[PDB]
Amino acid sequence: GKQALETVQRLLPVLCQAHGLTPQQVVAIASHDGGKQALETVQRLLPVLCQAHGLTPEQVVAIASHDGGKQALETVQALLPVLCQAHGLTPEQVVAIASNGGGKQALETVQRLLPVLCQAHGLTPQQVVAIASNGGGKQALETVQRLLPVLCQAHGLTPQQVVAIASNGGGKQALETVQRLLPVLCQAHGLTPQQVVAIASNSGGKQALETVQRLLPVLCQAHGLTPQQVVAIASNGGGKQALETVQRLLPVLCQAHGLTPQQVVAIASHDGGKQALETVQRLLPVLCQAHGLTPEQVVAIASNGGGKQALETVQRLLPVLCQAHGLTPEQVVAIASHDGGKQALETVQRLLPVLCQAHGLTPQQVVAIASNG
Repeated sequence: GKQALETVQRLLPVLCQAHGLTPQQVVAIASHDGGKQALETVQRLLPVLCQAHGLTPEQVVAIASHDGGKQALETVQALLPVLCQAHGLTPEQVVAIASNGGGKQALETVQRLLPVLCQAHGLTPQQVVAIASNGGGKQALETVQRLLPVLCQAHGLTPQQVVAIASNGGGKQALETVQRLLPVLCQAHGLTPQQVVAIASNSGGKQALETVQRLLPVLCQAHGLTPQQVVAIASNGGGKQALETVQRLLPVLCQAHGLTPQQVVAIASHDGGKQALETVQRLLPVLCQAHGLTPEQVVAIASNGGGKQALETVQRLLPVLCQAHGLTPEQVVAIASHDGGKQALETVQRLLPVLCQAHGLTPQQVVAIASNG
């Protein structure tokens, strides 16, 4: 406490000078139970681990920066060489296992269960690394060991599926939630195991599956959409929120913008679907009123990866493109309406005035070229 502060005064200067730490990195380390010893340990181990296994000081800091920093660093030192050699791990992988807290125990557990899990269930070191590399990897590994056989017999899940469920924030929780909710989602709600797996396989599988559980009957009966569609929405990162915003925005968009739920689904069914859907609400009126677009075209634009950014740049570029190069909004829409329409519109802006001046190409020709994958 008082000694943790004195030690920071003592070591801050030399750790920043001699190893390139920042005061912030130093504070991150001191700001845990037993910050004094944590700091002293970084000081004496950092050069060693850098020289013996090529750990950057950034990697060392990331290990020290959680409760039990001293114990986790010591354990990396004792175990990195053997883990790397015995199971083919990179130092990088060993650093990921250690840098979430309960580092010491996470590494030791990986040491214990790795050959086991790999032989019993046909797992890969890389898979057991992934399962261990988030907050709760020790618990997560035991739960995989425990539930792996349960889920693969009861519900026909594969190890790859189990691994995918256990490898994000909260592996233990996600696995147990799949175990509890799988039968229910399928038999009461008309899902398949594969779909339950897809929803679960993301940062926040637990809440995602829970949100799906509650919004499924509402969204299906009220807006006529199917489970396949609900799963498609929920099966991307940020799925829960995506579904949640579909529920509040579907009605508004359908009634006020004459969108159909089929389209709303398409918008939401990609990464950034939540922000894409949101952006559609914000920009659709301006696009229709000032830039010559129909809601239908607005949908087509939003209905790809990064629809939000694509709409935003259609709004940005359409005026220039029409005024200065004689494009129609139709033409703009045709360019923006493909995977990477955004950058495709950006390069159309760049090249148009140079191609239609040296090769008398017509704007129509450029458009024809740019309107593809």
